[PDB]
Amino acid sequence: MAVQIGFLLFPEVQQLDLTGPHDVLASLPDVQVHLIWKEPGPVVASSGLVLQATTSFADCPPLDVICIPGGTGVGALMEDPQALAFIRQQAARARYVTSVCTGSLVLGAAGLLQGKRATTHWAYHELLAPLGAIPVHERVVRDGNLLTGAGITAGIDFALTLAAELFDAATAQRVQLQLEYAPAPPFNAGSPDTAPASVVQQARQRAADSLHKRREITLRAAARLAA
Amino acid sequence: SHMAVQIGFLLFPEVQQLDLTGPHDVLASLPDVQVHLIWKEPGPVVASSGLVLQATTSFADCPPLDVICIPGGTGVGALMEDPQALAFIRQQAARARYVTSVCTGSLVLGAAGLLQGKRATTHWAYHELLAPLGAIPVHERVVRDGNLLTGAGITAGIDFALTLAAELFDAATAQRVQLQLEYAPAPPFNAGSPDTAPASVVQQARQRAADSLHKRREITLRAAARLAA
Repeated sequence: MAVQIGFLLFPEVQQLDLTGPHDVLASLPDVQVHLIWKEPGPVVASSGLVLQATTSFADCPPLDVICIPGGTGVGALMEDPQALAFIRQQAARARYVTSVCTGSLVLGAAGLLQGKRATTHWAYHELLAPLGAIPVHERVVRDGNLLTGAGITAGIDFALTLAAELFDAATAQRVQLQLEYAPAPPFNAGSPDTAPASVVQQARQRAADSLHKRREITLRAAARLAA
Repeated sequence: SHMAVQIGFLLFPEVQQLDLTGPHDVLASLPDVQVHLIWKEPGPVVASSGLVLQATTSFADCPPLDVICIPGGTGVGALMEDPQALAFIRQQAARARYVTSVCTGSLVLGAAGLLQGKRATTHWAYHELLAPLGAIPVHERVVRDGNLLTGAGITAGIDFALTLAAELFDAATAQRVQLQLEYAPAPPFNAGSPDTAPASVVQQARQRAADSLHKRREITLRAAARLAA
């Protein structure tokens, strides 16, 4: 009866994509949160932070919510047939199929974005259309039972949105207050629309090699879905 | 590298993990930083939600830190009366460039004697406990007093870490990280502060926290008495 929420934990995950939502959702009543990988045990995030998977694919219970985080490690997952098959297995009956940041590229490689409105990190947004999505430039996008959040910190806004859907607005507001989530960022550079042009150029320059490599992975993943 | 800025987080049982992991992912995005997770011995430490984290060094083996940061959580009450942890914090604070905390981590700094006469903040529900530890309580999200920087409740760690990033490096670097994290928040509700949440929600929360507040008040006054002797 407890709501079963599962996050895919993979090598080179961007940990905040997972740990942000995890602390929001684990604050709710009658939930059980799982960290899923091919085997239980340590998984190292892109920053070197060590996390611990609690269950293998096989021991994972049927999930009410599956959530795919993003990170450097998504490129490997986009061409991992075991991971994609596991995601499809769980998406088949989950109440909600969800992701944060570049986790939506993994949903895309699995075939789960075909014809659906979705978002991702601003620097990778161009990769949604070849995976079949209708790209939407909004921070949390819902299409039926699919919810996708934009880049990294959008996971917190995503998780509060999901909390209200699983329970109600009052429950989500109580968690928001406990987390003191009334942000006051010290700069206004969180979006390419508002950041200084010099900052946007530097962020794009740093992402360029990853984007090129992911353009190539994306087109192979799309060609598999087509064939 | 061997010239890296040395950043250390205290990692303790029953920590509120987002107080640590939020700042960690922000600060680990900066050039040539080494981040340590510090406890009495290396190994697994379980956060209040059940998430398992891994301490990388003991108190004894931790190198001199440029930045020390104390997160909060249910486990702070024990830390406020842990002489080994308090001695480590005081030792590192003698030479750190920045002495910092998030949420109820500032109550640990207070128990260590590091808030006497200093402006500081903490989680909204525990803010009254700052004054008995000698602090000047300030109702802002990120409060700076010299080389002391404190953040308010839980998610304030992200705002705190971007503020610290600009001090360690510069505004341009902190803005780049903000953009990489797509940190343009759009909360679905407006209940993140007791001033804006529905009154029914604020009351429910105070109702829930009352027992913890009364227990932490007694710990706080015991810790204050040790500073006075």
